[PDB]
Amino acid sequence: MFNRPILFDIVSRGSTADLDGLLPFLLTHKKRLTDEEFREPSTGKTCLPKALLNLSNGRNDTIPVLLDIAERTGNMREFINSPFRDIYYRGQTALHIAIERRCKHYVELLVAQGADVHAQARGRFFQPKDEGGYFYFGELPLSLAACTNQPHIVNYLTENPHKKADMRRQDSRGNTVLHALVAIADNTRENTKFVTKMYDLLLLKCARLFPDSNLEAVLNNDGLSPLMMAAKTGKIGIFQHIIRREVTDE
Repeated sequence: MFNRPILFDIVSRGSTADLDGLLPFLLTHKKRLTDEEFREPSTGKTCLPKALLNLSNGRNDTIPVLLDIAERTGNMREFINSPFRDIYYRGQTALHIAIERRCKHYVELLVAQGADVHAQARGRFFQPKDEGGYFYFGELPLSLAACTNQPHIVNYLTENPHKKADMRRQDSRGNTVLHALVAIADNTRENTKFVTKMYDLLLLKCARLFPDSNLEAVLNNDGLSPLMMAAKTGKIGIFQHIIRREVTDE
């Protein structure tokens, strides 16, 4: 006997033992971890997210097993990419939680099994009495990593051999990852320090991977390059840094 309430209890606790039988049960009953009855009616959280939120010393051994079972029984991409909503975001995915939980190990795993690397997490039109569980970060995992000051993950997302994230990708606002970086720059020392690093890290990177395309030149939907956007929004620290570079380049 398996179903939502049970299966979710089981991964919530991280018990591999309490999975024995899931594979046979699924097959013999013609059922799949992608099916609607294994999705939270409200959100869309498959058991994947559910196990990803209940890590412990940052691991949860149901994960590998679950991925495997979903591979054997059904469409594994469909599984990994299945999207969920909370009050603050819609279109969130396993990959997203992996990054917000600052967990190199499972990002690698998901990316390796076929995670959509360009999944956009979009904001919801919320209240006042709900405000503060949202922040705009680009919409994509790459932007997410960049913004939350996670170099080692940005590298992996761009340098892995399974699926590389396009640096030139623009979100729903037309914003690439540099725009994102602009968006989150406040003017604090600690902030400006990591942000410029991140910017420089990515621009230079995009130079080698694509030499005759300019990243800095991609205009968002308001028609702005990042630098323009920094000027237009009082992001002095980064605006300054950006200039100092363009020039210093001979």
